[PDB]
Parts: sequence; structure tokens; C-alpha cells
Amino acid sequence: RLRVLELYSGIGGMHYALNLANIPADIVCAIDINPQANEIYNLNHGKLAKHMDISTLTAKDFDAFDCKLWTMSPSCQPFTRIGNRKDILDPRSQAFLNILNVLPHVNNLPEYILIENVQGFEESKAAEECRKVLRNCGYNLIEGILSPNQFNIPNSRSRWYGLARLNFKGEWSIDDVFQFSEVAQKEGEVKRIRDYLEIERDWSSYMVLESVLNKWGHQFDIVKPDSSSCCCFTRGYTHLVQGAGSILQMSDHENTHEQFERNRMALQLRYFTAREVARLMGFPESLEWSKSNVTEKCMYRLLGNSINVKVVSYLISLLLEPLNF
Ligand SMILES: Nc1ncnc2c1ncn2[C@@H]1O[C@H](CSCC[C@H](N)C(=O)O)[C@@H](O)[C@H]1O
Repeated sequence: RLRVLELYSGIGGMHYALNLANIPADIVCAIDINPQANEIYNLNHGKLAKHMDISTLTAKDFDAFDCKLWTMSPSCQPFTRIGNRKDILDPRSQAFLNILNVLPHVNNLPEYILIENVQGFEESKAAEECRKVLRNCGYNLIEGILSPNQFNIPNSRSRWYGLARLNFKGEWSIDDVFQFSEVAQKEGEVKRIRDYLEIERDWSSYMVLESVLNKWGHQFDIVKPDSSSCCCFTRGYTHLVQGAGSILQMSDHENTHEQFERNRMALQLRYFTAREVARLMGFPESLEWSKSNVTEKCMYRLLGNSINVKVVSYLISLLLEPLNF
């Protein structure tokens, strides 16, 4: 079976994607500094997540893990750091550079590496350093930008992905991943928002406040159940308006802008629930947090930093093909 090290594990999107890809995978360790993430991780996947600063990992640590696949969703922003006080710096994006500095020292280089990051990572100095050390350590690296709405998922979430195979001299391309998306177009199989919504819940706690709608309401992106996309969810969702996620019109008004000026409260606008956000990001229904100390408000923040499980399941399948499972 494949021993996997899941770095920057969060609530375990990578583990869920490995499950979908039917990889016989043993997550040897999941590492995250956020105890709230680890609490959700361990409740759902088993006690595999450990509290550890990835910037302190040594080659002896990686040797003990002895993992053939490493996954990571590192924290690399800001891509260009400012400031002369390199003395007092907390290890932030130092953790990713620590991985790159320690990798050439391990006893057994991992045969497969999967890296996920935000769009624009590809132009960063960190990406330049990553390509350099991977090339020097004999990896074949392919990379690309992919969004769920390329796979018939009605959500925008463009992300950079790097897939690396050690000592691989064949031919592959990130675009091969589309041979896995069963999706086609018939217009009745095109997924829309309604396919992810919860139904007949009490929406009171999710209704957008009139105070926010009166002050900033023109900045919302409003979608309806029949919409074929919605905007990217972030940590700011339900707190910051612009650029943090779309909201849902529950009323039947066809002309949303016209009704907005007439009476914006009659649009019955609500936030997506955290369950709906999880569904749009490809998490299965088994994902649970009710039995934890983690509130739905905190779940929005954890989900805002999570991968799309569906997209990564396809990339994992592509990455691990030479293992002939
Ligand atoms: N130096 C460091 N050491 C360990 N974990 C870190 C870290 N810096 C950031 N992280 C963690 O890395 C995660 C980046 S978001 C990744 C979440 C995960 N990919 C998922 O799908 O759920 C956050 O949970 C954050 O707590």
C-alpha cells in the first residue's frame, strides 16, 4: 500500500480526494498547525493529524515518515515579501522553503509529489525555487491552472497545481486530467446550484442582513438555483462582501437588479450554508463537525482555504498511474 504524507492537511481535502481516486493509501501523518483543522481532521479520518510547524521538519522527520507520496497545499503569500526585519520573522512561507531545503537530504526521495496553490503562484519566486530543486532532484514536473467549472461543477476556484514524478522520462500533460471528467454536455446533465442546495431548512440564520445589503449590497454577486456557476469562496465569506463568495436569491423574481432597487429584502437573499459550500467543493456528506467544538462559522473559514476534492481526485489518479493500481 502507498504511504502518504499529507502536509498542510487542513480538514483533509487531500485524504478525501485519495478516497475518491480509490488509492490504497495509508496517510502516515497529516500535519497542520491549526488545532481546529486537526480536530475536524481526526474526527472524520481517524487520529492521524498532528500539531507541528512544517518549518521545523527535518530530514530525519521525513525519513521516519517514509512516505512515497507527499501532498501539500503550502502557504506562500505574499509572493513578494517586504521589510528589512528578517530577524523577528515567524516561519510562514519559510515552511515551504524548509521543505525544499530539506528534500535533497532525505534517505528516500518521494516518488510522487502533489502541490496545490492559488493562481499566481506560478509567477512567484517560491515557484522558481520549487522548479529548480525538483529538476535538480530528478523530478519530472508538470503544472497548470484548473477550476472546478471546467469539470461541470458550478463554482469558480482557479488553482495552480504541480504534479511531480521522480525519474520519469515518458510523456504526460496536465490536460490528460480531462479524460477523467465523465462530464459531457446534454443540457440536462449540466450541474447547477440547485444540485448542491439543502432543502426545506430554516433559513433564518443564513439571511443576509438588511444593514449589510443597504451599505454594500450592490457589491454582492447574486445567483439563483438555476445558475451554472458561483464565485470563489474565501475566509471572508459572511463577513466581507466583495470577492468573498456569491449569495443566493430564494425569491422567484426574474429581474434581480430591477427588484434590488425596488426592495432588496424581497429577494430573500441568504448565504450558502457551510454544508452547501462543502458540497460545492466536493466534500462528501460524511464530513461532519456537529460533534465537535468547531462552529459553522469556523467551518466557513476552514472551507474557504480548502481544495476542491473532485478536481484533486482526478489529478491524483493521473499522478499515480505508473503505480498500476
Ligand atoms: N508552518 C505551518 N505548519 C503547519 N501547517 C501550516 C503552516 N502554515 C500553514 N499551515 C496550515 O496549512 C493549511 C493551508 S490551507 C490547506 C487546507 C487543506 N489543503 C484542506 O484541503 O483542508 C492551513 O490549515 C494552515 O493551518
